[PDB]
Amino acid sequence: KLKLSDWFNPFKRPEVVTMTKWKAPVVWEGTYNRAVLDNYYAKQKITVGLTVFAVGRYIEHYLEEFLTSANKHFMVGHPVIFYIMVDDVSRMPLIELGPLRSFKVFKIKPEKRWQDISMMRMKTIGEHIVAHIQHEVDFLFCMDVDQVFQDKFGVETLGESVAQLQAWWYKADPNDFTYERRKESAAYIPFGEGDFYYHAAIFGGTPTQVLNITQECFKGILKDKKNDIEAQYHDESHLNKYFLLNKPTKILSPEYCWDYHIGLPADIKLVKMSWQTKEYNVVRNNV
Ligand SMILES: O=c1ccn([C@@H]2O[C@H](COP(=O)(O)OP(=O)(O)O)[C@@H](O)[C@H]2O)c(=O)[nH]1
Ligand SMILES: OC[C@H]1O[C@@H](O[C@H]2[C@H](O)[C@@H](O)[C@H](O)O[C@@H]2CO)[C@H](O)[C@@H](O)[C@H]1O
Ligand SMILES: [Mn+2]
Repeated sequence: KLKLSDWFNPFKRPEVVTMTKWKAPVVWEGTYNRAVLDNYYAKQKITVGLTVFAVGRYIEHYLEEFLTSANKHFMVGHPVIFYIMVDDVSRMPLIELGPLRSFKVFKIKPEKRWQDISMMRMKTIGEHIVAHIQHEVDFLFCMDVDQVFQDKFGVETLGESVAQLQAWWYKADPNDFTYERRKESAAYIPFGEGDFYYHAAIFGGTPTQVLNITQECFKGILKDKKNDIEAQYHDESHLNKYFLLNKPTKILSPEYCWDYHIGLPADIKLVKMSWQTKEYNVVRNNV
């Protein structure tokens, strides 16, 4: 029975987009009352899950930093379960976790192409939601491993379906978004359409919603394979088509997923997560 104005004040950030035409909040630093929400969610005794995949040398390059930072900054004050999907459990860094954190690790098959490693997450996440995550958590985030939490990433981010504004295009016009523009692809979005460009490095929602996001995305990924086409930005293209069709009930500002290569402009007030510098020459093994 949470009311949006109970926790969200768009007027605190008058200079950026804080509400979508479909009434979803865009959560920016300054607009959220975390104390109110912490109190609310704690009475509900929620648990929040976080999936992260590290296949190949992504493990050595990023997984420890990811997990160490998640331990420190993700949903502090609430039980969290980290779900770690790796192709080689023997390379799992087994960091010390803090109060209300715990984890479990799954061995997954390494797909041959990095593009398929990235896309197949959609299949695997849905399998895991059905098998166990739906029974374990109230909300789930699914995140890329190549990034680091920098400050509190808390219950202000929770909602039925949560999308991340991608850091380079948040002020852009839809016709500049890098949507899949080939009509042959399941992820196609025509010029003239589109609300935002969402980053596939972070998405979440309830287990039920995330199951639908991932299932729908993976259906498009498979469909494209049958049509001998691969979306230009892989699962991200599909995710953006998903969220065009099924609008997110919450969007996170680029503060929640920031690329410091851009610098730090005035709109980015408090960074909660930052991208790792890309290292494709080492961590990917195909073009
Ligand atoms: O070789 C692969 C490529 C991808 N990934 C996973 O898929 C995510 C998406 O790929 P990536 O981060 O490389 O895409 P980018 O953000 O650089 O476009 C990575 O963060 C990892 O979680 C992985 O573990 N190993
Ligand atoms: O297309 C989505 C894709 O974008 C990459 O980021 C790019 C950005 O799109 C581009 O404008 C800029 O010139 O370079 C950035 C990288 O240096 C992301 O890396 C990728 O993960 C997706 O978000
Ligand atoms: Mn990434």
